[PDB]
Amino acid sequence: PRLWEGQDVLARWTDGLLYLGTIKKVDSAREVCLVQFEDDSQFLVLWKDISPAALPGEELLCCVCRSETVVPGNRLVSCEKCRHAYHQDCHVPRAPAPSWVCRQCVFAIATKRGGALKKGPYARAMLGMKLSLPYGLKGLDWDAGHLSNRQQSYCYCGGPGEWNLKMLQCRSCLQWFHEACTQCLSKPLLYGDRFYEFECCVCRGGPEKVRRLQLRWVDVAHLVLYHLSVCCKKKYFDFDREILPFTSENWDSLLLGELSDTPKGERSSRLLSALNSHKDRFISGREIKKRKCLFGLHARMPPPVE
Ligand SMILES: [Zn+2]
Ligand SMILES: [Zn+2]
Ligand SMILES: [Zn+2]
Ligand SMILES: [Zn+2]
Repeated sequence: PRLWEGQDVLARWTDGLLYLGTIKKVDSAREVCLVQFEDDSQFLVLWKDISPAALPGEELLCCVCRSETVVPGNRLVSCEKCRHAYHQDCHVPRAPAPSWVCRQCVFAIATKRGGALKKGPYARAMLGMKLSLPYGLKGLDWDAGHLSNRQQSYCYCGGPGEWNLKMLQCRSCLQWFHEACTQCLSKPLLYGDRFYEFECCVCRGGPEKVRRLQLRWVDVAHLVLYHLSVCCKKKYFDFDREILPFTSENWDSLLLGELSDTPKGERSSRLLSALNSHKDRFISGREIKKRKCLFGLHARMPPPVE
């Protein structure tokens, strides 16, 4: 076929990044593969997110439309890095007529955790690529909350993703974008943090615009508790040894705006009060015969905005 067992490929993960992997099982019906990575973890990966190595004997055929047919207006261009060939019109945006580097390779170089490269040749090149989407946005089918689509197409990259796991939603097109694919963030994203106003490159026709929304103490409590729940894979967290230290030691990264006006000696009481006041959000360890100062979420769900 196109993919076989034991084949080494590049798989795009839900963080928008590429990882080396080996195909273990091929499902031609659902078009997914069981892929094993370097840390011996195994996950299902859609075929659209699997990049096979270019063949030395697959000379000048479009890796997208598979045709060798060439026409004046639409020539074939070979990527300098991955050696895959594209028709000029089978690449988004249009590949220039002939040191060209294709969209995925541009992303593979520029994308970094905490945000992609912000300045440099590859940073400017990715911005150019990010002016367009490699998929039809209006063709996507969303759930009720506009959190996920059945195509599993997100972001500038077109890769998979979970909205709550380091992604930002554009206020204009309502699409979700990977942290690693953005170039506008100064601090790392927390899990489930929607307290942003974000607008993508496509909607602006240029650089992204991002703004931090003002959090309340109940938001801080909920966000930290949710973020730690996901990170640490557990429900209950000690206030004095886990919750408060995370908040205080990482205070600047949390971008809490006006809350920085609160005297540092008071921060503990404000946060703890929020945890004890909203019994509809937070459950105390007392409810299961443990420490009163143990707290958790009733439902491990992100902090609601407003
Ligand atoms: Zn992405
Ligand atoms: Zn083509
Ligand atoms: Zn390439
Ligand atoms: Zn947008």
